[PDB]
Amino acid sequence: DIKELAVETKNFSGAELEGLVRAAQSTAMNRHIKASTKVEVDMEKAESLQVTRGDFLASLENDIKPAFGTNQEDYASYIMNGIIKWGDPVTRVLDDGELLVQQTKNSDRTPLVSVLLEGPPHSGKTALAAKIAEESNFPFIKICSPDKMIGFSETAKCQAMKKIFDDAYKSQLSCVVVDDIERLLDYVPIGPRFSNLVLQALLVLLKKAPPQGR
Amino acid sequence: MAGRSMQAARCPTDELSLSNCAVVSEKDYQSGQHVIVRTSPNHKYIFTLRTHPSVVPGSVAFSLPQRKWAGLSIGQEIEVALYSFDKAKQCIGTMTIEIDFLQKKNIDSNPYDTDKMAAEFIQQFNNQAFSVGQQLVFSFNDKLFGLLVKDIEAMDPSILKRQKIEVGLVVGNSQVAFEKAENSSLNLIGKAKTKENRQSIINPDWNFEKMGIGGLDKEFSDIFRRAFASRVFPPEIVEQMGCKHVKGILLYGPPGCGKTLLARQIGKMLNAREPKVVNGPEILNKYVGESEANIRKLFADAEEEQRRLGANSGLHIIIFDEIDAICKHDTVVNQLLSKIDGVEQLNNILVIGMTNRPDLIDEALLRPGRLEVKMEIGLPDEKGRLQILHIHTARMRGHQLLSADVDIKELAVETKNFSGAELEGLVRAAQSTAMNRHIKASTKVEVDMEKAESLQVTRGDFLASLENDIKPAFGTNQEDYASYIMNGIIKWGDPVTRVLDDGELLVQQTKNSDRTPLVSVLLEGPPHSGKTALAAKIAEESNFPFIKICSPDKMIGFSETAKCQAMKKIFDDAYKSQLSCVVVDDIERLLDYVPIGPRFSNLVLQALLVLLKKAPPQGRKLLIIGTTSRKDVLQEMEMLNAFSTTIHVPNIATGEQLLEALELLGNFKDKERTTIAQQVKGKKVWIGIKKLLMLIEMSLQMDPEYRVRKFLALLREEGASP
Amino acid sequence: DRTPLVSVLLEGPPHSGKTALAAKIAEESNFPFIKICSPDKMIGFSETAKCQAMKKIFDDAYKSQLSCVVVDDIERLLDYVPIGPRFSNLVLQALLVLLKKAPPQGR
Ligand SMILES: Nc1ncnc2c1ncn2[C@@H]1O[C@H](COP(=O)(O)OP(=O)(O)OP(=O)(O)O)[C@@H](O)[C@H]1O
Ligand SMILES: Nc1ncnc2c1ncn2[C@@H]1O[C@H](COP(=O)(O)OP(=O)(O)OP(=O)(O)O)[C@@H](O)[C@H]1O
Ligand SMILES: Nc1ncnc2c1ncn2[C@@H]1O[C@H](COP(=O)(O)OP(=O)(O)OP(=O)(O)O)[C@@H](O)[C@H]1O
Ligand SMILES: Nc1ncnc2c1ncn2[C@@H]1O[C@H](COP(=O)(O)OP(=O)(O)O)[C@@H](O)[C@H]1O
Ligand SMILES: [Mg+2]
Ligand SMILES: [Mg+2]
Repeated sequence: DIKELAVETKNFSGAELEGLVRAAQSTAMNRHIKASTKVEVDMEKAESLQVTRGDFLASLENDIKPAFGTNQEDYASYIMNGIIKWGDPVTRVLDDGELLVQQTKNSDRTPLVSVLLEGPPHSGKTALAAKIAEESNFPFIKICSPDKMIGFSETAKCQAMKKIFDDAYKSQLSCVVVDDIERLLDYVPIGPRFSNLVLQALLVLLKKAPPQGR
Repeated sequence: MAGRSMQAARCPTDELSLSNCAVVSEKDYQSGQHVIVRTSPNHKYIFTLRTHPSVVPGSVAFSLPQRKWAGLSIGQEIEVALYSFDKAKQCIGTMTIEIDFLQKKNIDSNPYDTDKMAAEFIQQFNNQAFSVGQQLVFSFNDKLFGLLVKDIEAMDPSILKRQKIEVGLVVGNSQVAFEKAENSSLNLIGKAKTKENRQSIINPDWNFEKMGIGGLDKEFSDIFRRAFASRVFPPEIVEQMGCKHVKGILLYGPPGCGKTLLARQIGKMLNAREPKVVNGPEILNKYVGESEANIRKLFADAEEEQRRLGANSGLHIIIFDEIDAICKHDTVVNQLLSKIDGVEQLNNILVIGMTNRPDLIDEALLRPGRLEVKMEIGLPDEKGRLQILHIHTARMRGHQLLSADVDIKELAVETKNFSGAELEGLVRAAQSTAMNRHIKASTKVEVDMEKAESLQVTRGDFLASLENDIKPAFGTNQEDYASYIMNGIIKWGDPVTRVLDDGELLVQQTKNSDRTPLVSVLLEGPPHSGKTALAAKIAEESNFPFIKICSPDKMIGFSETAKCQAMKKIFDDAYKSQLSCVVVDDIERLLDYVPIGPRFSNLVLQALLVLLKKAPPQGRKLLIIGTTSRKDVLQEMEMLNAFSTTIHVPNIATGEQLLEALELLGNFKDKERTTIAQQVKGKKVWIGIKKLLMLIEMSLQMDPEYRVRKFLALLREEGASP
Repeated sequence: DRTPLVSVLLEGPPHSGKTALAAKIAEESNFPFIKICSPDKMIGFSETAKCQAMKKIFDDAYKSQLSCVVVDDIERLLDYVPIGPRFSNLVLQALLVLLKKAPPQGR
């Protein structure tokens, strides 16, 4: 069926659908080929060369990698050893996250909501945000982390952050994560010596309604 | 019925734990009754109740699997309400249950009859509530298994009179289907084995041994499926389907891992031409008019063939190289893009791009229609090395010139981090040494026909050649150690024994653990106490295939960005091995610190802080060792939170230690030793080992009469308060 | 053999002949290779150039199997001035790093 395939591809660009269709045929037609000292086209089963649902499903999961769509590696290495209960605080945090992520999807007077986690160091406040993001179920999920800006100057950081935030305005729903806000600003208490060109952009960005109805 | 607030408890007996039924008191409920447990407004669970006398009234007991599944904790409050099942619809017909061994220590390969498992499951859990995703423990033949509910189906109407549901009631006529978990070794036999998610790919039956390529199977299959799969069917069918042939492939990986063979070998699988190599940097020739002229000349043959034969010519190939340099020049990139993509382009071409830098590659050149299929070729694992050695040593084994002592498995196990191009070199070196064995060439070059028979390559030939001929790239750095540990290691007291002992308790954890793929340790102490000489002595004994030392002496006069780039490059190189160990020493000098100000480079500190907390790709392990002399300064910058542990290397602080160290150094005689002991047995000592060595060397220069006097005067002058 | 590298610092009051006296010890050394690096030869140079000069001098000294390099007026080399204080960090770092790097084996 063609109707069903239009509900499992979310935020798929125009050309990637052509890509999926093209990749759904090589797998179907790669079965009916036998090679023995030379690739030889099969003869007995040459007929009945029909593309089947299996090809489409395999191509949708391991062939086309979308661009403006959910990732599968970013929030795969952050949460490392699952989450295990040790009292009330875990339940409280998870429930609050779920409430916020449902408000940001069934509301019309507040298109933008932001929440800040904090606590003492070495407490697990970066594996409790990726879990909320993965349970959000939003089509577009990115992760802006300082791990990919080693050695950058201030201007490069500003440009990268602006581009990442801009990319999030092209979908009907979006969730974004910022890790170690203290590291983006380069705080060092022999000082301080913060960067005033990144702190005057991070403040502005967090108050900017998306274009319309997003 | 309305609901009452109870308290969670622990299961009283193992038998009730296996029953999967929450234990309650008779005064509260009755056996067989089903209830719903509420932990939050959005958390509800259904359980089957069983009565046991030991359960205190007002509390509900749950087994460990139940608590984990429902997120319950002992002592937490829950709400319990009586639950009624609609047997007309909630009756269950069939189950699909994922069964896996509960304990890894008791895994066995013996077959299990699923038909008996279903009968036992029904006989036990009849008239019990089950929900999708429920985790429980099932006992069969005195064996414990972990069962996970996957699917639930409604029961059909009776004869007198397959809906999917989330929860229902199990009965005697219910059917159970068992499926082994992913990668499970459980063996299931019988008719109750129906499973789901049965989707895979069927590929042609290749014979890798006859080819030459070994250890690269999935990449070959995927490339053949995605790139060349649609250039062998008749031209009529492809026209009907409307497909468009792919026009690009980008393979990247370390140098010398079979990248070019993986293309040449597939070249002759299809009747076609041979590749025309084109170097990456050679195309950059001075001025325009030669580079463009040659670029045009590249495709002349293909254009002529297409004009002559139209859509019937054979395929051509162009094995690129170092595409990183040619792109980012811009004229060449634009010309290539126009030739491949646009309106005027050829349909009998296929560009294969190769490179070593995957990140520096340009973005505009990677997009559907252009180079699209990007693949990675990595270092071979044990099986790859075994197959490569088998294939590369077939001709010799066919002529009966290989001794029976040679074991391929042992060589594969010993050789670690070998790329694969060196594996060929090892065989050549072994053959060369074996041949040189029998050359009786003294006086004049001759041949020893007496022992020329059986020109074999015995294990000694391989091992003797593995240490003086082949130097792996991603391998041990065996020359640095001679410059750092200059005068051995001397055990001058208890502390040295302890510190070195720690060097094991960490080095083992990084090799035999999976919950901690990154460890760190910061060695520190007073100046001239021997810190940098105790890190190499541990990294060497760690027995790790890859070792490096990022000393600051190799970078003199560098600017901040250069140091950051160098450190990033070293760490990136270290990331590409199954095991590693990176030693960074004299951290204070890297930061460019000086007490006035203070002043330091604010960028290197941030780079170092970020690097010390970034885990490597999955399945690989790392270990970082530091070395510093100013601990308070490093604590002010908040740097001891990054490191996981620290050790304290002490200084010589007793007369006995001084005397014993002097003895072990073995320089002075007995009379002078006694005199020094008498003179120095009434004062405190605070001296570094390096300073002690330097003082001894300085004092040995004087004449024999006044050696002891000079040594004692120097020690007195050097002595200072702690 | 236990101390392939040795360094000694001469200090004293201003205009006490420290600069010239060391040249005497250097001459009496009889070492095959000798060299003196002084700020006088470096007038108007930039900070990035003096580091290269020092690196080249030490690299040349490494080659032989015996050497004796003399540096005079370590303070004036830094551009130190009592006011501030002020100086060049790069030169100080190069000096500190280069005073502990031993030469190849046997030299
Ligand atoms: N609430 C939790 N319950 C159980 N396990 C947890 C919990 N939070 C985190 N973990 C586990 O502990 C580890 C958390 O490491 P993580 O990198 O998140 O540390 P952190 O203290 O949050 O980091 P940082 O110091 O950079 O802020 C992961 O293995 C995660 O699985
Ligand atoms: N038990 C020992 N522990 C440490 N060093 C020893 C020992 N026995 C002998 N040595 C010698 O001590 C010297 C160690 O000096 P090292 O290079 O570690 O200096 P350091 O204390 O790190 O100096 P710095 O303050 O400049 O960093 C080496 O020559 C080593 O041969
Ligand atoms: N006995 C002596 N010892 C040392 N220098 C002497 C002596 N007699 C004469 N001189 C002269 O004194 C001078 C000492 O050298 P010079 O003046 O360069 O050193 P300095 O005054 O320490 O320099 P600076 O002030 O820059 O450190 C030389 O001209 C040397 O020949
Ligand atoms: N997977 C493999 N199996 C067998 N031999 C291999 C394999 N990979 C590389 N080799 C050997 O190493 C050499 C690889 O050279 P090549 O890959 O062309 O160099 P480069 O990787 O620099 O292009 C070949 O001669 C081949 O015999
Ligand atoms: Mg973190
Ligand atoms: Mg040292």
